Amino acid sequence: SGAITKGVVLDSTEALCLAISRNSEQMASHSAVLEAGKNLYSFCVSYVDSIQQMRNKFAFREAINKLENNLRELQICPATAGSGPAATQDFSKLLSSVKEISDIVQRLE
Repeated sequence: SGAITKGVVLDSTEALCLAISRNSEQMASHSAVLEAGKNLYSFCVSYVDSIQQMRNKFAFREAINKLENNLRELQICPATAGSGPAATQDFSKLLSSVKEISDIVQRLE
């Protein structure tokens, strides 16, 4: 994927975003946005090591962290989320998290 940059990172944030958009086209799979989710957090995390900004790296980086704990709750969990009957499929949070990260890098580098 090159050397892992914001450009590559974006493609990863979008690709997964579509995976979430796929959970409506035909159910798809929660492990799609999740699997792609981890890969993205991975590129970003290894990409922040190039942030020259410094006191601004925290901004973008922390956003990445959000995706970290975002996928975490997105995994499966004991039963807090869905004990069975209640499913609720609105991953708009993953949406706010992604947009945020990008929103920072562009106004950062």
